[PDB]
Amino acid sequence: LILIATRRASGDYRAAIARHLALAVTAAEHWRDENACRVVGVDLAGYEDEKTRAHYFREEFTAVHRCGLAVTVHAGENDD
Amino acid sequence: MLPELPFADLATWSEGELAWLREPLDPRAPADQRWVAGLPKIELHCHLGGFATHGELLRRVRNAAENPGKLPPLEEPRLPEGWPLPAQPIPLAEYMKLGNANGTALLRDPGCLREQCRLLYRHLVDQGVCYAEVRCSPANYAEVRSPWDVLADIRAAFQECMEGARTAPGGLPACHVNLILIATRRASGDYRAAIARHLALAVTAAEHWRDENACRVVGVDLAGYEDEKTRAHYFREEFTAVHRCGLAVTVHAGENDDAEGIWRAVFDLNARRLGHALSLGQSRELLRSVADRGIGVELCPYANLQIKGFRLDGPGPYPLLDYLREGVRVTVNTDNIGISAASLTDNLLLAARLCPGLTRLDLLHLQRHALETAFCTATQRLTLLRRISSGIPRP
Amino acid sequence: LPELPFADLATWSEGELAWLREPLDPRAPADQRWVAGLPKIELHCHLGGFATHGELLRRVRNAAENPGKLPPLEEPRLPEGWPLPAQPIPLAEYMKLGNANGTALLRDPGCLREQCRLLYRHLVDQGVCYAEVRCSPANYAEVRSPWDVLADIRAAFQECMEGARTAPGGLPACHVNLILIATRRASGDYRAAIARHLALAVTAAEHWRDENACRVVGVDLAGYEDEKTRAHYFREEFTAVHRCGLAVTVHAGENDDAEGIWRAVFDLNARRLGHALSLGQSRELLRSVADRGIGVELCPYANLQIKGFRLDGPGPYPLLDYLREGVRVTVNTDNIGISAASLTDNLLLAARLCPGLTRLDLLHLQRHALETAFCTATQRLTLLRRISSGIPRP
Repeated sequence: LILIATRRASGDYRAAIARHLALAVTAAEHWRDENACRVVGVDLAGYEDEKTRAHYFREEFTAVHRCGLAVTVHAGENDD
Repeated sequence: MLPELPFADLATWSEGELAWLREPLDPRAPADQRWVAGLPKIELHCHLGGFATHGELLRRVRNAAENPGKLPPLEEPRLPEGWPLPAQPIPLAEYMKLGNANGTALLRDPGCLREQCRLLYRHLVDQGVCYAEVRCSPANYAEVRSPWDVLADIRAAFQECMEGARTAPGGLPACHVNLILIATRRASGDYRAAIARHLALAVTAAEHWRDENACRVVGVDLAGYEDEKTRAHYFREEFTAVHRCGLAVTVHAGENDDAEGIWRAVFDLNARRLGHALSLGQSRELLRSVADRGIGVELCPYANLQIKGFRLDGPGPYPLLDYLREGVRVTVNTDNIGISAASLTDNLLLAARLCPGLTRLDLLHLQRHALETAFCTATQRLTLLRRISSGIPRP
Repeated sequence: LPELPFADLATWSEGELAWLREPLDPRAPADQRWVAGLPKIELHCHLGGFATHGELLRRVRNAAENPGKLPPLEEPRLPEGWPLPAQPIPLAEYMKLGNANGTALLRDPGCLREQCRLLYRHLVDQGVCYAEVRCSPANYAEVRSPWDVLADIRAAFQECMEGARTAPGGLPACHVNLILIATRRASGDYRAAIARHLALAVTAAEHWRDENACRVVGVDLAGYEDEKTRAHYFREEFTAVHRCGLAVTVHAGENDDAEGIWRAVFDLNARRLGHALSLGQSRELLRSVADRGIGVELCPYANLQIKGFRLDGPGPYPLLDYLREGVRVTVNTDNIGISAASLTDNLLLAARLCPGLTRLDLLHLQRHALETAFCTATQRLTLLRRISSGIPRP
């Protein structure tokens, strides 16, 4: 399994995405059975806000990477 | 005729016992001791790993392990000479060592873990406390089951205790206990990962249990004194995530004071309830801000007496009265019942002795300050206020 | 019978409490006389919007110290039925209204002295016990320094309470404080104004350090939307100011939604919010605010005049909803002159914005101001004893 960021901004990114990250790392730590379905990573999706993006960026990356979960990234409408 | 009082005199009492609250509380004779025991007290600083540390209490939990003999044998680390109210302060590291019998080593099997928190509720209801926030570290208990498994086990056990004793006035709720996840302690070479794992565990748990009135995790308390001292230099981003979702940060200072760090801890981390912030007089402006902006200062007199001398009845004097005089909302708590070998009722009675001058009415303020500093929804806090607005015995 | 906010309320007999738990008719003459004597306290004023028409303006207009350049008397024509207007008016028109004073005649040092001292006498006969009038010295300064303006503003209040407030215990008249409100868009970069505004406030708080005298406490960081991001961009500055003893408030006002509330409550550590009549629709955000204890400032007449709420049955006024969950929300008047309504008018009107407002709710709404006021701990207890003197019955 892999968990995706929630749309329909409510709490914008901080409230919506932190729970998504917190759910993943808790679930990844819940099932260590290598021969069983378990959470293996996340993606970021929801992005493109004001200059506070880096603060959200530096927060989202740090927590997951310290744990060591895999990270994917989706590309929005514009693929600059 | 009546003064302001904490909660409007609970629809008044007679002139006879108005003066009774005025005189200082001397912890002598049954009359004084019996009254506090009947109070509906409230604590906010209690560790689950600091219970049943010695005596028969240890025996009951030890023999209730689901796997009968797997755990290390019986041993009770001897308490120092007159350990309740000792004559010589001891370092914190040794004090933490008095609980090797009951803790990480013992609470490994759900059979004993359920039992350990089984009689905590019995002890709390026996103490007359209505609202408590037992601290726990599920990360310390992880061999085959997840840390989430342990936390779910603890929550279910309290509900079993909470539903078994579904009594007392109101909606018959008896005593309500919440959970505060206290760090990871064991930093086996990877501390930043552990604190990241721990913080996100609460966020998932808090969202998992959003029910109206039942046991649920209400906040975290990072004890950041990391390998590089200040961990908030990197933990500022992590603390922001958990703070936005909900929960309450109740960082406890404890070691080495560092009022300069407290400034950094109180504001940047947006802490809501400081811990053993014993020394604040030398930082006059810091105390005023904490006095003005509502931030609780949890206190544990027995633990402070066991860690610091304080020379009760002739470090300086105990700052509880001074903190109360200035107006900062401070609370009396228990820390570890088993390690300190003292109940909460002992804590309050001993609190007066540490500072000659605590009137019989100040303890009401201590219970008052506990209510506002409690991590609970406002709807239930009013009900807690109503319970406090009664159930207190007129002498 | 059960617990209730103040202490002397429980002293009342059961007959009074029957009059307590019932909805108050604003049109009832007995009710109007009741709240008039009620020792209420208010938070959200604007000083500059004190006098706008009538004898109040002429009182300060002729009180100038050198009238050779005072602008003429083009008193703006207020809309028909201006208290309870026909339909909502834009904020820009609202601010434009009352242009007669502000940066028109307060620039005169003598004229400003009358304007502020006249406001104080408008308070004592209004029953207000404690006030936190908000001033913008940078606006009222062309040749003299802004610090001089704040020096005169503080001194005039002090002298207006040096003798009037004998302070023999229970009668220090009405004790007032000052909140440095951010100045509007001056001709130039607003970043310098914001920096100077905070710099002016910080040194002011440490210049009048006593408690009995009027002192500067508080500063807001709200204005427009480009400046709203600018303040968030320079959020490191807000860290310094509120560590010096200056509690920061935020005037959410327009386009507050959730981000503005989220930013204010956490990034800037705001201890009180301005017009924030949108907390209800986000549910969880309102739940978060209630637990934190952040105060909410709601001034009904301004909220009715600009937003429009069709009182006596834009959605419903959130007053009962706010008091239900428990967010500490208070009543205010915004600026007295523009709304042309005193405190007592606002209190009574709040009862008819929406069906409800029992007397306990009105006292609870009164108490939240005491809880979220920027006074010190000793001052707060002094108020609480003093506030516990409300009119019990006819």
